[PDB]
Amino acid sequence: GSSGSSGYRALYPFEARNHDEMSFNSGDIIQVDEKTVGEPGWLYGSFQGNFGWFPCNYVEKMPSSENEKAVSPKKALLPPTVSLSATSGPSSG
Repeated sequence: GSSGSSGYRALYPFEARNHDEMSFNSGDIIQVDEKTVGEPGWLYGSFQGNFGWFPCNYVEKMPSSENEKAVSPKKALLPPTVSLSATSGPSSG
């Protein structure tokens, strides 16, 4: 439960009553980005076609789905790439 999304649940339904504010209802997960920095006592997140700055309160940090099973995603190798020709020599006759 760290580095990579946060996960929040909108307590009450708030309306974007500002310039670049967000709009969401209660019972809606708020993909808050615990990285973006800006305002002091403000929290920025990204919801269904809704992205703005909201007050740190309305939302309530949710649990990591009742504890999580530490998974270790081993590293995998990817195949190479191949380029192709372009353009060409047109004519005029």
